[PDB]
Amino acid sequence: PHDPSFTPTQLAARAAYLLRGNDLGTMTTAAPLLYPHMWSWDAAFVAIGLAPLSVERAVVELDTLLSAQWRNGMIPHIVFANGVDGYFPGPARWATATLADNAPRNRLTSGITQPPVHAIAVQRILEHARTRGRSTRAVAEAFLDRRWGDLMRWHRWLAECRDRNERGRITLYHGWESGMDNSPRWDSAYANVVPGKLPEYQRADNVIITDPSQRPSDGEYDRYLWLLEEMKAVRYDDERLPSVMSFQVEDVFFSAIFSVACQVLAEIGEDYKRPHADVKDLYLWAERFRAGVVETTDQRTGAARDFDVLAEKWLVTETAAQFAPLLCGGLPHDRERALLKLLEGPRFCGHPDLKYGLIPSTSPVSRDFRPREYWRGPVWPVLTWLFSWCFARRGWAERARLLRQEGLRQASDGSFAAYYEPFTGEPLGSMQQSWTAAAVLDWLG
Amino acid sequence: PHDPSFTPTQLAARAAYLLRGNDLGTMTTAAPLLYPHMWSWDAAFVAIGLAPLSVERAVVELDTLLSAQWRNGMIPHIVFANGVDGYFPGPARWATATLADNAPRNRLTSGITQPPVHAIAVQRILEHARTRGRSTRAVAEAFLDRRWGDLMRWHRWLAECRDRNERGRITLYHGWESGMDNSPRWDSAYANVVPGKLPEYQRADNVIITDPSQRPSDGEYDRYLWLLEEMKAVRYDDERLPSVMSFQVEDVFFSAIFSVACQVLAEIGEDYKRPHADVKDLYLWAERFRAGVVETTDQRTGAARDFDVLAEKWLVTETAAQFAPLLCGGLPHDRERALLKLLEGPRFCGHPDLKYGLIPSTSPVSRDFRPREYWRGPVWPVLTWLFSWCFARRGWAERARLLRQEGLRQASDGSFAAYYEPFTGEPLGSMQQSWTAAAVLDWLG
Amino acid sequence: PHDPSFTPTQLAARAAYLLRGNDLGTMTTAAPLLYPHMWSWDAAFVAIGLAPLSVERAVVELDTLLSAQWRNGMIPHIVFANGVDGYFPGPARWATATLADNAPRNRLTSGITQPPVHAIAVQRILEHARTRGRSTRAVAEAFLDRRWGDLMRWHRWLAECRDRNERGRITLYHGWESGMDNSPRWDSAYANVVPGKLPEYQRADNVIITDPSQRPSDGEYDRYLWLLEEMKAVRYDDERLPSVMSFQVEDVFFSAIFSVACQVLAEIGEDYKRPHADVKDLYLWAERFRAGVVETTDQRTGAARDFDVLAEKWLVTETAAQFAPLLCGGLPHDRERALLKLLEGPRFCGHPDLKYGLIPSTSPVSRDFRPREYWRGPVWPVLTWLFSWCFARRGWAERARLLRQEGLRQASDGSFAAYYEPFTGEPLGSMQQSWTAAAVLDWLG
Amino acid sequence: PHDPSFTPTQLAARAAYLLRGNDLGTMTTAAPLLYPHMWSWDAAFVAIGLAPLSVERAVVELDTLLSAQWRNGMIPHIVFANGVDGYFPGPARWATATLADNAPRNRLTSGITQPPVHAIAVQRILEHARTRGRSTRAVAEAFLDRRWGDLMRWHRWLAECRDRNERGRITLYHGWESGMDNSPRWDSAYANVVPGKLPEYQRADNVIITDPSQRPSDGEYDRYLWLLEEMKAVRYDDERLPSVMSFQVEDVFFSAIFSVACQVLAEIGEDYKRPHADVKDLYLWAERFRAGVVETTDQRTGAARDFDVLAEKWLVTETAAQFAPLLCGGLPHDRERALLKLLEGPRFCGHPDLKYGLIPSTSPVSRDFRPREYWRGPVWPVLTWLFSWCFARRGWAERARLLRQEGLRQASDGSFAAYYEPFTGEPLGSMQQSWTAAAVLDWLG
Repeated sequence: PHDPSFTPTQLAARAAYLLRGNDLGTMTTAAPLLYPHMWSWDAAFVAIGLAPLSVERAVVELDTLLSAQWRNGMIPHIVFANGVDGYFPGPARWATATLADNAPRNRLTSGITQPPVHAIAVQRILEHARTRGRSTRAVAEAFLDRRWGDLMRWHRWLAECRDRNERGRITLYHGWESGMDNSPRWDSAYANVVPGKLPEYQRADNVIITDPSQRPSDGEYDRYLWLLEEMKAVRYDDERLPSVMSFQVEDVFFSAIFSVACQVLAEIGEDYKRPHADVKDLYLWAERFRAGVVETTDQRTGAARDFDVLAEKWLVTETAAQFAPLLCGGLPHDRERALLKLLEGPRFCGHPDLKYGLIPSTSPVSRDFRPREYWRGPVWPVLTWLFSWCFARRGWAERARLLRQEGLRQASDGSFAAYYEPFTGEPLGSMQQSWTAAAVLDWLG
Repeated sequence: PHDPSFTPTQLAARAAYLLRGNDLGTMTTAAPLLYPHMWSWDAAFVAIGLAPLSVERAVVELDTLLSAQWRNGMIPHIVFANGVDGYFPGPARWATATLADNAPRNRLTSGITQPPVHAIAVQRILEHARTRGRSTRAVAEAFLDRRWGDLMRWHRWLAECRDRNERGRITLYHGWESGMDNSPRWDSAYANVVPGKLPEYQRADNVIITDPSQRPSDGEYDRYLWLLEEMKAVRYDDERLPSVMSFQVEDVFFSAIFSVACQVLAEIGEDYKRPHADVKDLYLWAERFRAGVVETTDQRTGAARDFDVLAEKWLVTETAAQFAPLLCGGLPHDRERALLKLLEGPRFCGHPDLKYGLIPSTSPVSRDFRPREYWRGPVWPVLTWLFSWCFARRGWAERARLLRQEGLRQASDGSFAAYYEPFTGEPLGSMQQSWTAAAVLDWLG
Repeated sequence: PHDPSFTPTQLAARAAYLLRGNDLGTMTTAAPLLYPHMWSWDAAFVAIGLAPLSVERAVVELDTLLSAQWRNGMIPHIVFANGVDGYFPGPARWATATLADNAPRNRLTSGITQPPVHAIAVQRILEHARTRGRSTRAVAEAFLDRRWGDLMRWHRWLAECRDRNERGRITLYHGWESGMDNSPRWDSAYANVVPGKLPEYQRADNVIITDPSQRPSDGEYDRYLWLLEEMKAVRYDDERLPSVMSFQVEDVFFSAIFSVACQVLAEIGEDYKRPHADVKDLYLWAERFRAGVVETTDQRTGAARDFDVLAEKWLVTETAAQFAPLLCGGLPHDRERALLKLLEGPRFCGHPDLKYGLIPSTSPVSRDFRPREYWRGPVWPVLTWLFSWCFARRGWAERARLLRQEGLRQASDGSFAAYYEPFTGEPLGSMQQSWTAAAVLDWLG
Repeated sequence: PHDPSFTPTQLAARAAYLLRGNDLGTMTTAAPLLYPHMWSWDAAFVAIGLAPLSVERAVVELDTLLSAQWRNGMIPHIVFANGVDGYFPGPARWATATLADNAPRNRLTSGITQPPVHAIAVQRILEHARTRGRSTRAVAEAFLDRRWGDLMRWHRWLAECRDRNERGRITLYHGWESGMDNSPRWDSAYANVVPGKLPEYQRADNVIITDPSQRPSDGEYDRYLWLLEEMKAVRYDDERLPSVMSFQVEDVFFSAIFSVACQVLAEIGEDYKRPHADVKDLYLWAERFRAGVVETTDQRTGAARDFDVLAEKWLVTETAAQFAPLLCGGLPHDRERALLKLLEGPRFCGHPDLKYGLIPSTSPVSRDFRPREYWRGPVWPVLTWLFSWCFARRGWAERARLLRQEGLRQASDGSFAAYYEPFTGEPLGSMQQSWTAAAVLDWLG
C-alpha cells in the first residue's frame, strides 16, 4: 500500500527463492518463460548469486556451461534445455548439431558467443569459499583442477580467433554476441545487412513480452535471423566467417570485459599455482586488450568507440559502452577524469529526470534514446553490477558503493526485472530474471 | 574460520533457498532424507515460512494438506509423496488406504493426527497478504472461501472426537500425535504397552541418522509400531479406539495449542465475515480448552501436567510441556508469575550451562534429561518459535523478543537443524529441516 | 540528492548525537531553543532513549526530575535550568518559588503537572539493564531502592488529589497538563475562561517558531496565562483549585495512561519485592482508571470522551485521544473491534491523502482539522510510540509493528521534529526534539 | 548475560554518543581522562566520525586544529584545551608559548608533529557532503576555500623541512611523532638517547591507567622527556634540530601515509579547481614518498624498514609498520604478493592464537612481542581502519571488507578501547577513545 518495498532480509530471501525456482537441476534458466534455457553470461551471474547460497551448486552451474564448450574453445551463448520450446530461434533453427564440426557432443547449443564474465564468477566463488573453511575450499579448488584448462581454451579462442590481427579488440559477427541486442551501437552496421531468401519463421519472444515497445522490431529480427543463415552456409567455420559475414564489428565493451577477465584469471592462476605459461599468456592478453580499448577512445572525452570492420570506420554512439575504458583501466590520467565527468554528468547518471543515479543504456539526450525499448535507453541492473564491481577493483570505493546503493533501491520492489524505465522506475521486460536476483544477492552480502 | 556465522541477509537467503529446494511441487518435505514426505505441523510452519516469499505458494501448501483431510475432519500427520520410500513406517505399514473408511480418496496418509498449529499459519499468511495490496489479498481471501469449511471440520473433529467427555483436553492414542515422540512425558504410559505378535520390520530413520543417541531406541520403536497394529485391527474407527488402545493420554500442550488455534481462527472468522455459528463455536472451544489446561496445573507452581487416561493418574514430568498454560492464558495471576519463574529459573532457561537462553525440551536437572536424545533434552527452534509467537500474543513483548534473538543466534550457523545440543549448541538430527528454515524466515522479517 | 533518507545505523547515530547534544549535565532540554528546560513527559521519553546508551545516565534523568517533585507528590511539568532564558512563561511568571508551599527547595519548577508516562520509562530502563550484566542491574535496582517511594507518591497524588471523587478519571486545571496544548478537545472549556486584569507579557515561543500557522494564537495564550493568575491567587493550594479554577476537565487520555502506568509500576513492584500494600494500591488504581476510561465511551464506536467538570457535559471531538481505551483495555470485545475500525479507517490512519500510515492528532475529516497547527492535525511521533508500545502490551504484535515501521519511515529524514504535516510529511515546529530522537532509538533497538 | 555484543544500530548510537560526550565545544578530547586535549591524528579520525553526524561540526574540528598550525606550516600533535590539567607533559613543560618563534598566538600546543592523515578526513567529509544536498555541499566547499592554503602549507612543511635531502622519507625527532610511542621500531634509536640534567617530573598517564603492563616504562619516559629538553634548548628552530637532536629517524609508515595523503589531496584539488601548481606539487610529493618507501623494502618479502639517521643503519623490526608499502603502492608485483603473504600468514593476521583476523602492532612471534604493552603487540582499531581504507583504495575490496568485518566484530562490545589484547580480546588502555568510536561510525555507514 503506502510502501511496496521489501526489507533487505526479505529481498535476499526472495532473490534466493527465485534462483532456486529457476533451477532445472544442473542448469538455471535465465528467465522462466522468455529465456527458458541457459544463457552464457547470465549463467556466470547465476553462479555469482549462488556462491553465497551453495558453493557446490555454484560450481555445478559453471561445470554445466563448460560441458557445452565447443572443441575450438568457444563458449556458445545458449545451452538449450532438453525438450523446451517457447524460445525462438531454437536448436533446429541454429542446426549446429548438424552443421558445426566443433559443436559439443551431447549438448544442443547456439553457434555464437557472448562476453567472458566467467572468470569474474570464478573469482567470487573462490572468495566465498575462502570464508567457509576447509571442506568448501576443497570443492572450489577441485573445480579449478577440473576446469582451468577449459577456461584457458575459452580465453585463448577469444584472443586467437576473434582477434585475428592482434588489434586487442574482439570482432563480433552478430549483435547478439554483444549481449546488447538492439543497442544503437549496431544500427549502422545492421543497416548494411540486406537479407536474401530468409526461411519462414515466427517470433516467440513477443508472445511472452507483448508490448511492442519493449522488444526489438520485426525488421530487426529479420536481420538477426539472416546472419544465422550466413553462418550456417559456412558450417560455423571460424576461417570462413571473415569471408562471408555481412556484420563484422569490433565490440569495445566486450573487449574491456575480456581484458578484466584475463587479469582476474591471471591472479587466480598465481594464487593456485597454475602453469606459468598460462599466467603469462593471460597477463599478455589483459594488456593487449586494455591497450586495444584505449586506442578507440576520444582523445578529449575518453569515450570508447566501436569499430565497423566492413565499413572500416569508427562507430560514434552515446551508449553506456562508451565507458568501457573505466572497466579495464589504461587511459591517461586527464582523459579518464574527463570520461568520469561524462559518466556523472547530465548526459548519463547526472540527467535530472532519472529516478535513480544509475547508468542508462543509452544517453537520454541522444537522438537514439527510447525510454522503454530494451538497450536503447532502459537501466539494466547487470550493468550496474558490472560497473560497481569493476569500479571497486579500480579503487573507487565510494563510486562503487553509490552504484550498489541505488541498484538495491531500484531492486527493492522485488520484480527482479532485467531492465527498468529510467524516468519512472517501471520494471520492464520479463520479471523473475535470474541475473538480477544474482546481482541483488551479491550486493546484499 | 574465525566466525562460521552468517549475516541476517545471508541467513534469510539460505533459509529461502532451502525451502524452495525441499519443494516437490505442491508439497514441501519436512527434511530431504529423514522426512521425505509432508508432515502436518511441519507443513503449517512451512506455510509461515513461505508467506514472506509467496502468498500463492504458501496457500498451495495448506491446500495440499487439506486435500488429504479425512472424511470425519481429521488432518493426518503424514501425507506421503508418491513413490518415495526411505521412511518407515510408510503407507503399506499403515494400510489406511485399505482399512480406513475415512481415509481420503486420492492421497496416501497416516492414520493418526498432530497438533493444530494450522490456524496460526493462516493468520501469518493473512497478515503478510494485507501488506502486499489488492491482488495478493484476493488470493488469501479466496483461500478462506475455499477452506474455511475444512478448517472448521478439523477443529470440530478435535473438539468432538478427541474430547469425548468435554474435559477440554485432547486425548492421544499415540505418542507420535504429540509431536514429541520420545518425550519423558509418555514414558510411564508406554511402560504399560506390551506388544504382541508384531509383524517384522526394519527401521529406516536410523540408517539416515546413525548416531544411536539422537534417535529413539529399538525398544521404543517396538511399542510405536505395536500401537499401529491396535488401530489397524479396528480399521481406524473413532468409536472403537477408546475400547482397544493400550495408550490413551490427555496431552496438555496439544490442548493449549488447540485453545490458541481456536481463538485465532475465531478472530479470522470475525474479520472475514464467516458464519456466526462457527465463530461462536470456536470461541466456545478456546475457552473450554483454556480451562481444561488450567485444571491440570499445580496450584503452587502453575506447571501443567499430562493425564494418563488408562492409569487414571496425573503424569508429573519436567519437560517444556509444563509451560502450556503460558501459551493459552487462563491461569490466576499469582500462579502464572510462579510459572514464569520456573521457566526463567535454573531448571530451564536460567540453567547456568546452557549456550543460549532457550527452552530445553527436558529440564537439565531432571533425572530424565539426555542432552542429545531428541525430545529428552535438546533445544528445538520450533518450540522457540511457538513460545515467542504466543508470548507476543500475551503482550509480553520483551520476553518474546529475547526468545527470538537467541533463536536467531542459534540458527545463525545455517545448519537449519530441528534440534540442538543444549550445552554445546551442536546441531543434531537432520540438517535442512524445513520448519527451522521457516522459523528463521518468519523471525527475520 | 536522489534519496534524502538515512540508513538505520546512520539514523540511530544521529539520534544518539542529538540526545547527548541536548544534555546540560544532569537534565536534557526538550528542544535546544524552543523548549530549553526539562519537560516532564519528554524527560520520561529521554530516559527511554538514554537506556540503550547508558543506564546510569538514564537513571540520572529520572533522579533529576524526581528531585523536583513537590512535597505533596506532584511532578511539575517544567523543571527550569539554572540561569536559562528564552522560554515564556519562565520561573518569574509562575512564582511557585515564592507562593507554592509545596514547591521543592533549590529547584525552580512550574506549578502544573503532565501525564504519568514515567513508570513506562522505568520499565524500559529495567528491561535494558537486565540484558547488560550485574553492575548495570545494580544501578537500576539501586534507583528503585531510592525512588520507589517517590514514584508511589506521584501516583498517589494523582489518584487522591486529581481524582477526589474516585471517578477513575484525572481532573486537569490547565490544557497544558494534557500535553496537547491547543487540542480541539479543550476549545469549549477554554471558551469559558474569561481573563480579568492579565499582567502584560511577550511571547517567546513564536520568536523561535515564527510561522503563525504552527503555534497557538495570541488569544489562546491569553487564556493559558490567565489560568496561571488563578492558580497563583490561591498559592497553588490543591484544596482551593476546584473553587477558583475557570478550567476543570477530566482528561480521558491522561487517565488511560495512568491506568497503564499503575499496572506497569505494580508489576515492577512485584518483580522487585516492593511493599505489598503499594502493589495492591497500584493494581486498585489501574482497575479504577480503566473503568473510568470505559465509562466515557461512545456506545457504538467505543470512542472515549473527555468531560468538562464545570459545564457537566461530555466533550465530543475527533482527536487521537478518542483511542484512549485501546491503551488501557476494558472495552467489551465488540466495542473494541469498532474502535479499532475507527482507528484504521478513513477518518484516521487510513485516510487516503496521508503520507504515512500513522495517527493524526485530529481527524483529517473533522472541521477542527488544521494540517499545520500543532495538536489540531499534525502527526506526532510520541503518539506513534505510545500506541505502538501500548498495542504490543495488548498482544497486538502486528499492529504495533506496523506503527513502528511507519514511524521509522517518517523519521528517516533525520529531522527529529515533534510533529509533521500529515499529507506532505513536512517536519514542523522545532527540529532537534529530544523525545523524537528517543522514540527512534527505542524503535531501532 | 549470554551475548555481550551490541547490534549494529546500538553500536552506532553508542559511538555517536561517545563522540558528542567528548566534545568540549570546538574540539574533541582524544580520551576523557587519559588524553583530555585535542590530538592531531585523533582529530582527523574524529572528523571522519563526525561527518555522518554533522558536516558542519566535522569541518569545525579541522578548523580548530588548523587554527593551531605553526607559522612554518607544521601541525602540532597536541592542541591543549584552555585550563585543562591531568595530562603530562602539559603546556608548561613544552614552553612553546615562550620559546617557539613559530608557535601560534592564543592557542597552546605541543612542539612536535604527527602523521598527516588529515587529507583523508577531508576526503571523507567531501564524500559525505556530496550525498547531503546543496547547503551541506556549500559548507564543505567553503571549508576548502578557507583552508586549502593551510593544508598545502602542512604538506609543504613535511616535504621541505622533514625531507631536507629529498630522500622521499620523513625524518622524526621524537618517537611520539610516529604515533607509535613505544614501538619496537624505535628501541635501538632510543638506546642512543642519553639524558643529561633532566628536570624532575611526575607521570600523569599511569595515574589514570595504573596497570604497569599497559603503558611505557619510567625509563622510556625519561627519554621522551629528555628529547623535549633538547628541542627547547634550540627554541624549536627547524634549522637547528639536525645538529642537536639525539633521536633522528626516517619513519617509513609516516612516509607512506604522506604519499597517500598527497595523492588524496591532489585529487581534491583537481575536483575543486584549486591552483594547478599546488596539484602538481602534491602529485610530485606523492610519487617521491612512494619511491622513498619502496627503496627501504626487503628484497625478498617487500617489508619496509625504518632508517636511523644518526646511526646510518636500517632498522629491522617485526611490526605492522613493515606493511607501509601496501598503503602507498609502488612495489613490483611479485614483491607485493610476498608482502601480502607476510601480512596474512602466521606471523601476523593468520597467527593461530589470535581472537580476530586483525593486524597486531608487533608480530606475535617476534621476541619484542608483549601482548599488553601498548604498541608492542596489541591490536589497534586505528590501524585496522587505515589498512582497510587504504586497501579499498588499492582496489582490494574483499581484503578491505574482511578487515572492516573483523574490526566491527572486535568493537561490538562497545568498549571503544584504543587497543586490545590480541589473544583474549580484552580491551586495554583507556576506554572511551574517540578515534575508535570514529572508526566504528565510518565502518557502519
